[PDB]
Amino acid sequence: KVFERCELARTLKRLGMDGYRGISLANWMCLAKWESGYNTRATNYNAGDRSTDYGIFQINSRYWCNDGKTPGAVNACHLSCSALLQDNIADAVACAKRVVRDPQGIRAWMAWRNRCQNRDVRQYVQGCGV
Repeated sequence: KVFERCELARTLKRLGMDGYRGISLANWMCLAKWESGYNTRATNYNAGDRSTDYGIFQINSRYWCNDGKTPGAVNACHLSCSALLQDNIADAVACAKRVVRDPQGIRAWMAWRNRCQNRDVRQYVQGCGV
């Protein structure tokens, strides 16, 4: 599914994302926006290293989930990458939380650094009632 801005913001807040490891809701919203456009079906193959990005946060199969086809990958979230493709984002959110429990935090996703870091991100949650 493709979430509408405010619908996603409320869902994320309900799932415990606001301030998780000090990351504001607007940062998660900015990330989800730039990673997939709020699309839980989004997939991206990386021909250069044979891994795929799955879901709304485009979590990588080489490190976070298992798709069985990625060369010498790991499964930190201990989830099938298929779970990262459900309309229900609870599993994806749980994985995004695991990802930020590492030292880098939300800096783990390079697009966040490029499109979100040190910017005014209030616009992603304005009017949403969050």
